[PDB]
Amino acid sequence: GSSGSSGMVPCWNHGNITRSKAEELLSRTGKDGSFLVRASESISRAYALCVLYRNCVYTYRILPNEDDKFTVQASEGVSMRFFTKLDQLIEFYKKENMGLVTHLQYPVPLEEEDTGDDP
Repeated sequence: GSSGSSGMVPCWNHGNITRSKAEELLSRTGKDGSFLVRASESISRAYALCVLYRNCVYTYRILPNEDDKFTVQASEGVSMRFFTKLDQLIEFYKKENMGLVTHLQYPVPLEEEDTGDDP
């Protein structure tokens, strides 16, 4: 029950993680422009985009389309685009005044053990 792809990969695409985690990470940064993605527990075919703002985590469910395309089911059905790739969907939502609470400022890094000796 694993997966993967060949080629460089972003940092905002954490992966299969629990809710507590989604927020946990954001908290660390504490910036009014943090964001991240994860695999929806309920349905794998779908994703979950978390956006921090004014100390509030706004999760966004991404259900697949007839053409296996990832499209945020936020808006009703007028101001919504359709992308086949995940990254291609995120970037697009980099601008403000779209649908999310805040515009993706910096792709919050994963939670890996970092041990730096010298400054």
